[PDB]
Amino acid sequence: HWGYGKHNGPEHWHKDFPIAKGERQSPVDIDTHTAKYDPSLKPLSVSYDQATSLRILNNGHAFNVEFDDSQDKAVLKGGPLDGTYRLIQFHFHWGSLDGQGSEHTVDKKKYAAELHLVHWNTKYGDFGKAVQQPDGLAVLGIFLKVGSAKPGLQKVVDVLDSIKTKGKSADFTNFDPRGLLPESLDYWTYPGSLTTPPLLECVTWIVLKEPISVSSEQVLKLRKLNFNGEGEPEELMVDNWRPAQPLKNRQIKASFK
Ligand SMILES: [Zn+2]
Repeated sequence: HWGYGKHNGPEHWHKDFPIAKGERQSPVDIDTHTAKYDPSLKPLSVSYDQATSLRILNNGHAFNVEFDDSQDKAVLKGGPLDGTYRLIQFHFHWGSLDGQGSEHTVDKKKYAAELHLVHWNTKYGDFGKAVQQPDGLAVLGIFLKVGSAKPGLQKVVDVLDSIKTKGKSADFTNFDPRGLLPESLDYWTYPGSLTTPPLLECVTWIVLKEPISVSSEQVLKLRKLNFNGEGEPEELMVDNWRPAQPLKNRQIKASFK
């Protein structure tokens, strides 16, 4: 099956998922000089006050912090979006070294990691139906650089020992994702895809310009996770990122000058 190893990594995905070579694949490099300010974009509305986190799961490719999305409790609206998108989960992509890990790049710069807050359009009723639509998902992408610790991340990294291996989950209630946001909500936006198989072309990407800082100790804990299941040979969960894909016939818009 697909993964991030030498024999099943991103360069292989197209054989099972031909859309890997499609017209609106993600991630992409964000060329900051070519992105155009779009004054008709609205401010982003991130309403996470009533967020209900439930569980954290190691799925063998990352870990997902999952939310109750059966009501409008944590939603993303505004910006490039029409309508209301419900938060279903967040997860990260990260490197084996601080010089790599992010999926999007900025003028070819790779960050140490990248956070994806995944939301689905409520007009499609459930996530499974949403991913079959060109405007089905909105993913808020946030870069991580290594420096000072992020207090709001610590509760996440401290539970990781309990979900070290594929298929393990743990209760993860009362987590506030507002603690993972940078100060500014300035962003770039473009139409793209899921960055893991099935690579569906259903995402409006909103990538924040301001990275968050996390500590070296925090990133070290990410790198202790395992891709493998319990009782299997240890393969560290690192470099679970897809590299930049061709922009093709797309324009990246900026919310700011
Ligand atoms: Zn992701």
